Amino acid sequence: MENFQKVEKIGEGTYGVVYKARNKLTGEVVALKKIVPSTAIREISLLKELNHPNIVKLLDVIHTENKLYLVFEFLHQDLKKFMDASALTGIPLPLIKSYLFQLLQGLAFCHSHRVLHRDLKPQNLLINTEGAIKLADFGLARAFGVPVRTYTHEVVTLWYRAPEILLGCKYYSTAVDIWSLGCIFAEMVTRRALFPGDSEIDQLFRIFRTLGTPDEVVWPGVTSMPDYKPSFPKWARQDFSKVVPPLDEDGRSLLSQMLHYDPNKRISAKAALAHPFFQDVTKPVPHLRL
Ligand SMILES: N#CSc1cnn2c(NCc3ccncc3)cc(-c3cccc(Cl)c3Cl)nc12
Repeated sequence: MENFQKVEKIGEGTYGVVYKARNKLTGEVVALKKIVPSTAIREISLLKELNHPNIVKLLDVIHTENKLYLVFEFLHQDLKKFMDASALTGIPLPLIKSYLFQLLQGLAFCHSHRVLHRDLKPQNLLINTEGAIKLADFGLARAFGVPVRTYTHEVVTLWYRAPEILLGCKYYSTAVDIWSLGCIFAEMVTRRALFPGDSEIDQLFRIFRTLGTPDEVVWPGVTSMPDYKPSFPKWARQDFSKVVPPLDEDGRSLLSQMLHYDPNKRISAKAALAHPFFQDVTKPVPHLRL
């Protein structure tokens, strides 16, 4: 750590404080995350090889005095702040489309290597002046797990959690990230969180109220999931036309596939990239005020 000079604290992550820092040597500006079980060391070490333009680069891993520091590429802003800043007029569709496309590219890459994010949310989607967007903290969940509360006791958001996780599925897979990204896509379009649950049951019920209570017809095997209860209220499904107006038919079709209840039926990142919604994708420059 003596090799770095802390510039400023940029936030409190799930596992620890996040700092903007400067390599006292190379002069490189980086993000320093303060987080050891050999299991974690090896898993994190594998992440250093998982490189892609839409994944925040993990530069180095520092284990000292039984402490763990992850050194990452630094990005100036996250999607949460950007969305808050674009609240008045909303993010232009072409930019939404570009961001979704890039994020799907990142997902396609990680998933192809059987690596899941598991905790996608606007806070960990980082952007730059060049119009790029990248997934941050990829793989840390499997490495350190996902706590209910952060090291600061802050509540970990459930808003983007897939239903199979909420229902107690132990071996969920890559489809969980597609669900999360679908929720984020909807949020960018509407300027409001899709399912802002404040408890596991409230999260589940919010999903049910919109997409309908899942049954054996739409999701074979659902009634057998660990946390499924026959006593769940039975709500009818809403038209996406009512959910994400005024997203066009192509966008609504794509969103519907990313939000399929059955994880096996949910669209993959790779297939999503081929959806007609991206026929006219471009790469606009966002207006960032740093
Ligand atoms: N970690 C890492 S690598 C990382 C690299 N940049 N970065 C940013 N940059 C955007 C930024 C935000 C505020 N001030 C300056 C820059 C935020 C977080 C982060 C901070 C808090 C929570 C979460 Cl979820 C994340 Cl992702 N992590 C990172």
